[PDB]
Amino acid sequence: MIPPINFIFKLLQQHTPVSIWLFEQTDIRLQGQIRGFDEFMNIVLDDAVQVDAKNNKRELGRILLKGDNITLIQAI
RNA sequence: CGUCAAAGCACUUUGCAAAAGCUAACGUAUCUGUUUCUUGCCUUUUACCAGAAACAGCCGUUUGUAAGGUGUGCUAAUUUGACUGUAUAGUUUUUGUAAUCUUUU
Repeated sequence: MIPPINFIFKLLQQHTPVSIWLFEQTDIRLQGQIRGFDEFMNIVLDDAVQVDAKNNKRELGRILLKGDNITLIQAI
């Protein structure tokens, strides 16, 4: 079987593009490649992009998120 | 170990009460006597032989309680009880996703 942090470890090596959803905000989402992370589920995204229901793709740069705000992490 | 409560504390002397509550050594010990019966050895009764049942004494044991004694402390020490006793800002409770607005009855 596949534990959750070992699954995220694969997303670092493969450098796969991953879109991230927020806690109490469906209107907003994010994108980017995963460089690194930690035990508390904080993430360092590279070439991250802010997306909406309108599809308003707005660029950001290399950012960091708090683990308290995530909900879904999905491949491609 | 920690908290709280009570109390002097440890050691000791007497007094006074108790000690099958659901089959169990108040004493991992153990002796004498009385009465009533049964058998022994016997004729003087006592003194005795060795079984029973029913009562008694004696040598001891434990507990609670009361007053004391010695040594120590009453600017402390010790005992005794009681307790829902631990420390976590990063995902399942105590360091917040909250804040704010509007319509309906």
